[PDB]
Amino acid sequence: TCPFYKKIPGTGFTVDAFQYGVVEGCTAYFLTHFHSDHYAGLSKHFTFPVYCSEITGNLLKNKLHVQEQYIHPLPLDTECIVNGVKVVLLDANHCPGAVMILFYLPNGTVILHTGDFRADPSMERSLLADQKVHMLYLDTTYCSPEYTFPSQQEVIRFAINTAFEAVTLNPHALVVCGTYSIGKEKVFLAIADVLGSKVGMSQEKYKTLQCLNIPEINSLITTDMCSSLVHLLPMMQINFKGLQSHLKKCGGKYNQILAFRPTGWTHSNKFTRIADVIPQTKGNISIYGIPYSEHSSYLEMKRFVQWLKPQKIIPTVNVGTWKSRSTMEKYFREWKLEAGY
Ligand code: NI
Repeated sequence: TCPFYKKIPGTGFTVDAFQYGVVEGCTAYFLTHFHSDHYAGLSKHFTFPVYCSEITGNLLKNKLHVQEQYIHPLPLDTECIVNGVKVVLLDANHCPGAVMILFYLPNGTVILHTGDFRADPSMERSLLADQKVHMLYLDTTYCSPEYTFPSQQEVIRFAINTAFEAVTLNPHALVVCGTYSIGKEKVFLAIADVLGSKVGMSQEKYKTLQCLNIPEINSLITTDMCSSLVHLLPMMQINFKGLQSHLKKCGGKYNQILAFRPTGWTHSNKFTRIADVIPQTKGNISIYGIPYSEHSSYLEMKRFVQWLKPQKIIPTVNVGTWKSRSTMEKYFREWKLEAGY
């Protein structure tokens, strides 16, 4: 049964609630972004409206094969009417096509649903700046003060240098990057770009990227592996046994892989900086973990919420245990008491 934190009061709207069957009363199903926890349940056999970004639309049409009529894409940053309710989609700074949704209720209540987001100061000068938000449905993935990580730009800086160093030291080395969903495309695109290459990948991954409205994408990616010295592999595959395997397949064209595993937070964030990172090494295969996050750090989230001063906050992540719920409320109270809302 669809939980109360996927439902928008005073509408027939639900958010990311595609895995329960028909939800009684639901006229419209919003999808914040194309990640499988959020879309779980969609298929070619959905015959209710889906509202989503253009980019999310493309992924629904081409990867899940939903029929063009049931996908309603909306532009961003545009006041739009949806069954006589004003809504706005805003960039979530998560993965490609990811949105937050502003709901303007008939009664005068205004609700923000973040989806998955990485909060940023640029959102404080968006349409959000213009009016009071009473309710906040919040991505709480990293709602705990241990959760720090560097900026995306810091990480991209690191990766670019590492890659360029080695390739200039040994020109028969291969860069590999792990991946399992959309998100984090800048890792492999920045590397490829410093190396004078396209990125090579499987046909299914190429198809996924061709939906994302990346500009000049045809000049950045290919399905021809042999021609490319930045490759993408399934994240499962980024280990010694699976890389060794892959080092064979290229057929004596490279003598060293330098792989990057973009990860979320890991406990080595608690003791080690980004400039002081190392990889695991079994012979000629070195695997970097690099903490490129597409979710708010604790401090980023804290700041966004303290600027927003919502009358009420409803968590969408880590809501499955009473301990997490109780812990999170404690942080929301401190924030509100510090900030005087
Ligand atoms: Ni996500």
